[PDB]
Amino acid sequence: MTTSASSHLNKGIKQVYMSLPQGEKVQAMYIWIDGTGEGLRCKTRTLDSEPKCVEELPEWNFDGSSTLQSEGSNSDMYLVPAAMFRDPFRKDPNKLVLCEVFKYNRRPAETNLRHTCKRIMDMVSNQHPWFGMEQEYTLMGTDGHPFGWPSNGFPGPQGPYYCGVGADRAYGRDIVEAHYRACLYAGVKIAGTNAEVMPAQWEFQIGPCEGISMGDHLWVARFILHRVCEDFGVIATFDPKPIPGNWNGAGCHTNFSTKAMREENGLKYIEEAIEKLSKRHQYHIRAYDPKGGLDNAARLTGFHETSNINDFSAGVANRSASIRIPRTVGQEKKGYFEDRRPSANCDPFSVTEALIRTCLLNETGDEPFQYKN
Amino acid sequence: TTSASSHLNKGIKQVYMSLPQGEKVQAMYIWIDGTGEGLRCKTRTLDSEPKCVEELPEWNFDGSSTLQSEGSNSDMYLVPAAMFRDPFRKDPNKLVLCEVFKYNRRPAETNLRHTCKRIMDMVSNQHPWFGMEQEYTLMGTDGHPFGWPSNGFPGPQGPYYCGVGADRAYGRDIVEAHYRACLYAGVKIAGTNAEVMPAQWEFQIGPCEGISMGDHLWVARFILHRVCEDFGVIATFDPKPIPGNWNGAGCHTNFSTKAMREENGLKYIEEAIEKLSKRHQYHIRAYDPKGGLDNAARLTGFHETSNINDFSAGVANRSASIRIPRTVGQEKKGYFEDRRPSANCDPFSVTEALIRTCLLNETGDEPFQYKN
Amino acid sequence: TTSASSHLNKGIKQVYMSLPQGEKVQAMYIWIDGTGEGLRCKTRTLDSEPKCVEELPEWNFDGSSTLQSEGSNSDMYLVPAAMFRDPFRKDPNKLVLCEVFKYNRRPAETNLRHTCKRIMDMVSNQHPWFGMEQEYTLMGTDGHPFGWPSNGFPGPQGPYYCGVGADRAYGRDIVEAHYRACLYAGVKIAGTNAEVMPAQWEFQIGPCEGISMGDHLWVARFILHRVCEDFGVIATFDPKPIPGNWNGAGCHTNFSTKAMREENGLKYIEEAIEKLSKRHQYHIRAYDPKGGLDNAARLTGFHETSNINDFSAGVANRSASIRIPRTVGQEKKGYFEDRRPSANCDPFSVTEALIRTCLLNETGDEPFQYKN
Amino acid sequence: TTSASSHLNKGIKQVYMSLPQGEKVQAMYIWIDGTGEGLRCKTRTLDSEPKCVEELPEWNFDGSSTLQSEGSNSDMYLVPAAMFRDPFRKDPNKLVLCEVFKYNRRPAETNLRHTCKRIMDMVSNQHPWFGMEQEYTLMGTDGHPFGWPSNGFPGPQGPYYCGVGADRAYGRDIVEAHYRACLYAGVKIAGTNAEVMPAQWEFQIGPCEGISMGDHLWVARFILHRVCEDFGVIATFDPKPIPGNWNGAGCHTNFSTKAMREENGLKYIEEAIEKLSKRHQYHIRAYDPKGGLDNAARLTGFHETSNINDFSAGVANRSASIRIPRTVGQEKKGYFEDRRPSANCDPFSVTEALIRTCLLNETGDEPFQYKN
Amino acid sequence: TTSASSHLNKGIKQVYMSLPQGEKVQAMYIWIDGTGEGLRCKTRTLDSEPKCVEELPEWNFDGSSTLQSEGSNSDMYLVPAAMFRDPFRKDPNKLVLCEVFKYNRRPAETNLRHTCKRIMDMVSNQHPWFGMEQEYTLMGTDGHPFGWPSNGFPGPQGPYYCGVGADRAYGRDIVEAHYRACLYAGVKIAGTNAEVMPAQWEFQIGPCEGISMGDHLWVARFILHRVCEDFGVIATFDPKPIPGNWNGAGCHTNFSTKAMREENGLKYIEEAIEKLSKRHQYHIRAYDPKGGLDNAARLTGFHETSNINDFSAGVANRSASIRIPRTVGQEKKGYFEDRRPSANCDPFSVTEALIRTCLLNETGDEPFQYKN
Ligand SMILES: Nc1ncnc2c1ncn2[C@@H]1O[C@H](COP(=O)(O)OP(=O)(O)O)[C@@H](O)[C@H]1O
Ligand SMILES: Nc1ncnc2c1ncn2[C@@H]1O[C@H](COP(=O)(O)OP(=O)(O)O)[C@@H](O)[C@H]1O
Ligand SMILES: Nc1ncnc2c1ncn2[C@@H]1O[C@H](COP(=O)(O)OP(=O)(O)O)[C@@H](O)[C@H]1O
Ligand SMILES: Nc1ncnc2c1ncn2[C@@H]1O[C@H](COP(=O)(O)OP(=O)(O)O)[C@@H](O)[C@H]1O
Ligand SMILES: Nc1ncnc2c1ncn2[C@@H]1O[C@H](COP(=O)(O)OP(=O)(O)O)[C@@H](O)[C@H]1O
Ligand SMILES: [Mg+2]
Ligand SMILES: [Mg+2]
Ligand SMILES: [Mg+2]
Ligand SMILES: [Mg+2]
Ligand SMILES: [Mg+2]
Ligand SMILES: [Mg+2]
Ligand SMILES: [Mg+2]
Ligand SMILES: [Mg+2]
Ligand SMILES: [Mg+2]
Ligand SMILES: [Mg+2]
Repeated sequence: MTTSASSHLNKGIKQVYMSLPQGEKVQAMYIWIDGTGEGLRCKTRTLDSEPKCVEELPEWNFDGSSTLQSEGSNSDMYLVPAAMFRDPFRKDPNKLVLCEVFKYNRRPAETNLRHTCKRIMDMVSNQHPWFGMEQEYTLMGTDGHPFGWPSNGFPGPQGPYYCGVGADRAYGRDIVEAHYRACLYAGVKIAGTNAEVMPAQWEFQIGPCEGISMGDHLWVARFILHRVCEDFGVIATFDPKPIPGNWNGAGCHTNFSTKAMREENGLKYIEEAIEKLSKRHQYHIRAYDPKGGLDNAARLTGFHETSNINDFSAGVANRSASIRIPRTVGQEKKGYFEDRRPSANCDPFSVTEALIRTCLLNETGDEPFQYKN
Repeated sequence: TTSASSHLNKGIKQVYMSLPQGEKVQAMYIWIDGTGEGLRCKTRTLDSEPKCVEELPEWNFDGSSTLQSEGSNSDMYLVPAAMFRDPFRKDPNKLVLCEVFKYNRRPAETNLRHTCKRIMDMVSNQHPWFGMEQEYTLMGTDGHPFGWPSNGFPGPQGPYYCGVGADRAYGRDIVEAHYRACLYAGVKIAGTNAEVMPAQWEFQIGPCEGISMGDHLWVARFILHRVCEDFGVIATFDPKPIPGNWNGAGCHTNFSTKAMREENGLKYIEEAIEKLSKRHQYHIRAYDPKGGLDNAARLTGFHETSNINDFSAGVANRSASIRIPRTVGQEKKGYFEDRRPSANCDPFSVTEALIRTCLLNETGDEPFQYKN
Repeated sequence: TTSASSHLNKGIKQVYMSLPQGEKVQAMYIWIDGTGEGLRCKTRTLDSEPKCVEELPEWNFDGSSTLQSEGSNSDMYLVPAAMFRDPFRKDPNKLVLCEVFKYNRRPAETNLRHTCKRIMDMVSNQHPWFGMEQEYTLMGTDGHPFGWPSNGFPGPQGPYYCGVGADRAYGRDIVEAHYRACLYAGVKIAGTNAEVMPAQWEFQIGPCEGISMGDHLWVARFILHRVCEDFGVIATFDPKPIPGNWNGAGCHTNFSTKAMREENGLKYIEEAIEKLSKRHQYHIRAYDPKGGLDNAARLTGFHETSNINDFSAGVANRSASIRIPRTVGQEKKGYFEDRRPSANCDPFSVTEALIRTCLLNETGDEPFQYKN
Repeated sequence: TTSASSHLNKGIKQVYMSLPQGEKVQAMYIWIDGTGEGLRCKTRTLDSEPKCVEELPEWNFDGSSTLQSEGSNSDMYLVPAAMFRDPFRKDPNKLVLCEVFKYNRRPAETNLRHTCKRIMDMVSNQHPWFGMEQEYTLMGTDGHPFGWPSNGFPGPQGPYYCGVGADRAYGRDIVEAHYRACLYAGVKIAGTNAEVMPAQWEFQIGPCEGISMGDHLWVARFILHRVCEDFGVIATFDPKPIPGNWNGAGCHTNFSTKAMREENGLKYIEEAIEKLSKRHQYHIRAYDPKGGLDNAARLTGFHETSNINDFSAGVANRSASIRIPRTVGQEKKGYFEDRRPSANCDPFSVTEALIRTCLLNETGDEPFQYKN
Repeated sequence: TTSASSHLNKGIKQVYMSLPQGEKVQAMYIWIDGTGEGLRCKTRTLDSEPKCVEELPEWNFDGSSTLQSEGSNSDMYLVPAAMFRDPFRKDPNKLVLCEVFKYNRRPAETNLRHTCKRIMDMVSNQHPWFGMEQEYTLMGTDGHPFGWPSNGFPGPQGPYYCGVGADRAYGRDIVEAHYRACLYAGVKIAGTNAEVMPAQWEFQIGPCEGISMGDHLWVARFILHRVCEDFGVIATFDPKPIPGNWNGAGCHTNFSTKAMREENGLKYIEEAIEKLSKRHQYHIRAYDPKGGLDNAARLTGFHETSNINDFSAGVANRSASIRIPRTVGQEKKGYFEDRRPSANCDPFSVTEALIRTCLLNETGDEPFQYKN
C-alpha cells in the first residue's frame, strides 16, 4: 500500500539472473531530459565492444510525439551523447550516457539549455569557475504521503529530526546509503549527505565542479536517485513544498567561485560579484524557475530558514539572507559564497549560465545578450 | 496478484541448484504447438556435451495432447534445428529448437520453417537481413495488467514512454533479467524500451541473416515466458491487450539486402517498396496466424498506426504502412521498416512473404508451388 | 510493531553496498546535541584515508536546528576528537566523534569533554582506569517493550536473568550484532548479559584510561542506536522504562588507580571511599543530566539499589551505594564500584566528579574554577 | 478509508436511543466560526418544549477557541434566529441557528446575516425568491474520493451523470439519509441528482423568500455534515477537489421577484440582467468567501465555464455567466439563473449582493452604508 | 483498538434482554473504592419494586479484596443513600449509591459523604446551589486516545472545539448514549460539548442543592463507565492524559446561594470571593483526591489555567482562578465560577470545602471538629 507492487517481486530471482557472465556485448543506457523541463527518459542499446571515450558512441533517435517535444509528421528527434559514466545498476563494462536533444532540422530543442551553457563556459574558460549545489528531496510512498509517516496523521513536532539517528528519527536511510555508494561507483562528484528538518527529508551535495560538468553531474545524480528509489519502491520528489503547513520546504543552494576569489584577498572579488548580483534580482529569480517564476514564489516566503522573495539581501554568516558568505571565508579573506534562492526543482544549466552572465560578463538589462558576451 | 508457485521459497531452489552436476548433460527440446502461437518443452539427459546441433538425436511426443494429430497415428517427431546455451541451468546444458513432422515424415501444419528455409536458400547470394521489434504486456494472474490499480486505471498517457521511477515503469526486473538471459544464451538482442502505457515494453532483435531470424525470435519468446514464470506473471503478445483508448501492440520488421546496403541502395529500396505496394492483401493475410483477423486489432489508424484498408509509404511518416528512416533518406543506403505485422505474428511466414514479394518478383494471390 | 523502514527488502541494499567504491573515503561526524542526551550525525567525502585523527578537517552545522543556538549567529563548529573504524561501511571509512564550540570559539553548554580532559591531564601520572555497565531496554515503535504481549505482560520475574530460549530472551540478534560491530570498530567492549525483565540487556566497557572512557561509551551508544535503527526497534536508556514492580536501569561505574592496583591498595580504596562519603549530594547532582531529577526515580531500595538520601558502603552488599567486590577484599587490591549513576548519565561528568572528589581532595558545593 | 468511530457497534447506540427521555428537552445551537465556512455546535437541556424561536434563551461560547476573539475579552454571545426539528434525536428536540456577537454587542466579522436581514426588510414588499444548487464531493478519511480505486482512477466521464448501478453511483445511502432528514427537519430540499463524476452529488434548496434562503442552506449543510459523520465519510465543498480533467463544483443561484413572476416579467428579467452586466468584479468579489481568491480554480474557459474576467448572458446557454431557461423565455415570465458562485459561497452575501445590485440600483464599488 | 468483549454479537444479547421479566426486580449497588476515585458494583434480586430508597436493605462486601480492610475483620457494610432508574436494564430495575462503613460501624476512610451531609444540613437554611463541569478523554484499549493515528498525532489545535464532521469529532456515539441514559436515569445532565482536542469531551451536571450534587456526579461517572464498557473504550479523568501541547482536563465548580441569586447579590458574591482569597492552599489540598499531588501537572500557566500558588479573580477572565460571568456582573445577580479543581476531584470534598470557607467562614488550617 505504501510501496509499489513491483517492489514486492522476489529480488533473489533477479540477482540470480544478474549473476550470469555477460560475454562480449556491452549495454549502454541513453538518458535525456523531456519536454516538461524536469523529467527524465531512458532506453537501452547493445554495442559490440566497450567504448573508451564518449566520442566513440553513436547517435540515436526517439519518437518526440510521445514525449511532448514534437508534433505532426516531423516527430523524430535526435540524441547526441554528451557525457559518459560507469553503470552501477549493471556493472562494468556497461555505461550510462547523457545526451542532448535536437529537432529534426538539427536545431536544439526548447528544453535543451546545455548548448548555450557550454557556449558561455567556453567563453569564460580562462577564469576556472567552480560550482557546488545542495539538492534536497522528500521520500514519498505510492499513496501520496511521505514515506513512514503515520497513516492519515503526522509525526511529532520538529526539532529531533535534523541529522538524527534512530528508528524514530530517520526514515529511509537505506535509499540514502545505496544512492551514495552508487554515485561513488559511477563517478559522480558527490560530496556528502545529511538528514533534514522533517523526517523522510534528506539532502546530498555535489561538487566542486568546473564549467559544464556541474549540470551533467547533477542530472546524472538525479537519474541515479530515481532509479534507486524505483528499486526500493518509493518516490523521490523535488517539489519545493512537498507538504502544506508549518513544515519545512525544499531548496537548492548554489556555491560559486573563480580563481581570483580562491586566490589570496579574493574577498574583494566576492564583494564585487555580490554588488553586481544585487542589481539583477528579478532576472535571476526568473532564471532559477523552470516554469518562469511559479515555483520560486512557492518556495521563497521567509520561513523554514529561507529568505523573502520581496527584496535582495546579503550578509556574512546570515542563513536568512538571499546571499550568504560563510564565516570561515570571511575570516580568511578568501573562498566562495552561497546563493540560497534557487528552488529544489531548478535547472543547473540555467542557474550556472545566469550566474556566469551576471558576475563575469557584466551583462545588464532584462534579456540575455544574443550572440556574444 | 501473482501465481502461487511464485510464493514458494526460492532460496531452497538456489541451494539445490548450487550442487555440482557431474558428467551428465541436460537438454530441453522446444517446439511450436498446433495453435501456431504456443510453445511446448520437455527435458532429457545426454551422456556428454554436444559440440554442434548435428550431434543431437531425434525425439518424439504425443500429438493428441497438443491438438496436432488424431486417431491411432498420434506420434509426432522432433528434429533439432538450432542450439543455444541454457540460461536457467548454465553450462554445459543446452536449449534446442526443433521442427515438427507427422508420423509419415511430412511437415506439420504449423511447421513453416521447412518452406521458409527452402526459400531462403534460393536467394542466399543476396544476404538478406532482418530485424524485428517485439511488443508485449505484463499481466497479473487475475487478468489485469501488472501493477495497475485494482479494478481501476492509472493516470493518462504521456509520462510512461521511456519513463523512470516507481510511478512510471512497472516490472523492470523482468526486463533486466530477460536481457541478461538472452545475452547469455546467445540470442541477437539489440535493445529495449518502455512503451506508451505502463506495464508495456518492447525488445528488438537483429540484424539476423536468413533463417536465423525466426529461430532467434522464437527462442527469445520462450526465454521471456520462462522468466515471467519464475517471477509469477504472464506475458501476452495480444495485439489489443486492454480495450479502449490505450495503446496496442505490434511487431515492426526491418529488411535490407547487400544491394540496399551498398552505396546508392536507396534506388533498390524504392523498387522493393514499389513492388510491395501491389500485394497489400497478400501480405496482410501472411502477417496473421489466423489468416487475416488479428490485423484489424492494431491497424485502426490511431496512436501512430496506418489504416488497414489502404497502403501508404513515406520517409518520416510514423503513421505510414512503410517507413524509410530519415537517416537512410539522407544517406542513400540502409534499410526500411514495415509496420503492418501484428505482435503475435510468425517470423517464418513474415520473412518468407517479404522475400517472395521483393526478391522473387512473385505475383498473384498464392505462393508459387515449386520454382519460387 | 517495527518501523516501516525495516520492511524495505534489505537484499537490495546489500547488492548496492557490495560495489568496490573506488578511491574516495566516507567520514561520519558525530556530536552531542543541546538536550545533553541525544546524538546527531552527517557524512562527508575525503580524497584519501586519514592515518590519524589530527589530519581530519573541521566542519560546522546549523545550531538553530538542534536548540544549541539562537539568532543570526547560529553557526557552530565541529572539532574532531577521536576516530574509529566504521562497521556500517567497512574499511577504509571512519567514524569521527567531535566536540562542539560556539561561533566565538567558546565551548558549548553540553560540551563537557573540554573541562573533563583539562582535569584528567592533572592526574595522568596516577593512571586512573574506568569501567561502566550500560543498561537498556528494547522497545517497539508503539511504545511498549519489544516482544511483550499486546496490551499485556509476560510472566513474573525470575526466569529472564541470563536466560536462554524463545520464551526467556527477547531480541538477541541486536545484542550479537552490536557486540560484533563494537569489536570491529575498536570500542573496548568487555561483555554482555540479559537482565531481570525480558527485552532488557546490558553491556560493559573498559577498563579505559583517562578521557578515552567517555568517548568509548558515547561511540558504543551511537553504534547501538544505528544497529537498532537497522532492525527497526528503539533502544532507550530511560532509568524507569516501565511502571510498576519491574526493575530500573543503572550505569554502575568502576574506578581504580595505580596505587589501588598495587599490592595493599585496599587502604587507598578505603580512603577514597571515606572521602566520597562526604559529597553525596554533589555526586548525585553530577550523575544526572538534568541536575538530579531522573536519579530519584531509580534509587528506591528495590532492584538491588540503595536509598537516594542515604550513603552506605560494603563489601558484598549489592544494595549499598558503594560496593567492594569480595575478591578485591580478599586480595587487598583491585577496584571498587559506584552504583549511583543512572542509565542516562554523562560519562564525562561522572568521571570528572570522581577524579575531583577522590584524587584532588576537592571540597565544597561547587567545582574549583580555574585549576584543580 | 472510513473513520474509526464508524466501526463501532451502532446497535448499542440504537438501543440507548430507544429509551423514552421524559419531560426534558434537548436543544442544539449552531453557528458559523471565524473562517467563514466552518460550523460549530453544542447542546443544552431545556425544561419544556419551546413552540417559538423567541422562547429560546441566549448563550455564549469561548471565542478564543474558534479564532474569533483574543485577549481577556474572549467571550462571545449568540442569539437564536431560526428553529427546526432535530432529525438525529427526533421530536421534541430541536435545532437552533444563531448569530454571533462580540463582548460588546456588535456583530462578529463573519456575521453577514445582520446586514442581509436589514437589506431584505427594506425590500420585502417585492417578495424576492431564491433557489440554490449545492454541489459537493464525498471523500474518505485518507484524502481521496470515496469509492475510488486506491491510488488510481475510474473510467472516463459519461456514465456517472444521473447514474444507477454499483459501478456508476457511489454512496447513495448518504444522499437518501440527508434527503429524508431534511424533509423531517423542515429544511426546503427541492431535489437531488448524481453529478458528472462518481462520489459527486447535488441537492437544490427549494424556492425560499428573502432571508430564509441563507438559513435553510446553512442548516442543510450542517445536516449533511452530521449524516456524513454518522457514515464515516467527509463532505467537501471545495470548488476543485480533484485536479485534472475531472468535473469541478459550484453553487448556482436562481432569482425572481413578483414582477418577474407576473405576466410579461421577461422585460424585468432583462432589466435585472442589464443592471448586473456592469457589476461583474463586485459580484465576483462578493461570491468568494475570502475576497475573490478561490473561484479562479474552476472558472477557466473550459467544461462549459465562462471566462472569469468576461461577463455574458443568453437563453438556454449553459456556457454563459447568466442563463435564461428556455421555458421562461417561451412563457415571457419566470426567473433567471446566475452560474458564477462557487461551492463554498456564503448565501447571505450572495443574496445581499443580488438585492443591492438589481433592486436598490447600487453602482459603487463598496456597499452603501444606509440603504442606497 | 477496542476490547475483545465489544466484538461479541450484540444481537444475541438484545434477544435475551427482550424476554419479559416477571415479578422480581434487580437492584445494582454502587460504592466508592479504597483509592478514593474508583467505583465498584454488584447486583441482588428483590421480591418487589421499592418505592423509596428507605425500602432497600443493607448489604456487605469483602473489604480485603478492595484494599480498604485487612485481617479477619475484613467485612464491610454499605448503606444505600440514593436511588435512580436503571438505564441498562429498564424499569422497574434500579441502581443504588451507598455509603461504606467498617465492621465497627465507623465510616470508611474514603467515605466523605458522611461529613459533607452534616455540613450541608447545618447550612441548609441558605439553600446552596452547585454546578460542575466534568471533562474527560476517550482512550482505546491500547493506551492511546481513541481515533488517533497509530503512533502519530492529528493536526494542530483549532478545528476540534465544538466540532462536527468525521475528521473533527471522535466518538460522538458514546456522548449521545450517555446523555440519553442520564436523562432516563434521572440525573441532572445540563449539557455537553466537544473539547479542544479530538476524543475529549465535557458534560455539565445541572444546578443541584446540597449533597445531591455529589450524588448526581458520582452516578453520572458510573453511567459513563458502563456505556464506554458497552462500546469497548475507556474513559479517563486523568488531569494530563497526553503530554505535550495538548489540552488538559479540569472540573470547574459553580456556586451560589439564595442571597447571591436574589437582587443585589453581587455584593455577597464579592464577599465570598474575598473570603476564599485567603484559603488558597487549603482549597488546593482539598481539591485533590491524593492530597495535593495530581493537580500540579495541570496548573502550569498554560491551557488558560491559573497559577498554582498565585490566587487571582476577575470578571470574564478565563485565566483567573475565580471568574465572574459578564452577565452576572451586568445583572448584579447570579453565581461565580471556581476553575481550580481538576478532573478527578471528589465532589463531596469540593462542596464541603466551599461551604466551610464561605458560609460559616472557617479560618484554621484543619476542618473544625464540631458544628462548623
Ligand atoms: N571553492 C569552492 N567553490 C565552490 N563551491 C565550493 C567550494 N568549496 C566547497 N564548495 C561546495 O560547497 C558545498 C557545501 O555544502 P554544505 O556544507 O551542505 O552547505 P551548508 O553548510 O550551507 O549546508 C559543497 O557541495 C561543496 O562542493
Ligand atoms: N541494415 C539493417 N537491415 C535490417 N535491419 C536493421 C538494419 N540496421 C538496423 N536494423 C534493425 O532495425 C531495428 C530498429 O529498432 P528500433 O530502434 O526499436 O525501431 P524504431 O527505430 O523504428 O523505433 C533494430 O532492431 C535493428 O536490428
Ligand atoms: N582494575 C579495574 N579498574 C576499573 N575497572 C575495572 C577493573 N577491572 C575490571 N573493571 C571493570 O569492571 C566491570 C565489571 O562489570 P560487571 O562484572 O558486569 O559488574 P557486576 O559484576 O557488578 O555486574 C568491567 O566492565 C571492567 O571493565
Ligand atoms: N420561480 C422561481 N423562483 C426562484 N427559484 C426557482 C423558481 N423556480 C425554480 N426555481 C429554482 O430553480 C432550481 C432548479 O434546479 P435544477 O433543475 O437542479 O437546475 P438546472 O435547471 O440548471 O438543472 C431549483 O433549485 C428551484 O428552487
Ligand atoms: N444559579 C446557578 N447556580 C449554580 N450553578 C449554576 C447557576 N446557573 C448556571 N449554573 C451552572 O453553570 C454551569 C455552566 O457550564 P458551561 O456553560 O458549560 O461552562 P461555562 O459557564 O464556562 O461556559 C452549568 O453546569 C450550570 O449548572
Ligand atoms: Mg547543506
Ligand atoms: Mg547551504
Ligand atoms: Mg522500436
Ligand atoms: Mg520501429
Ligand atoms: Mg554487570
Ligand atoms: Mg555492577
Ligand atoms: Mg441543477
Ligand atoms: Mg443550474
Ligand atoms: Mg463549560
Ligand atoms: Mg467553565
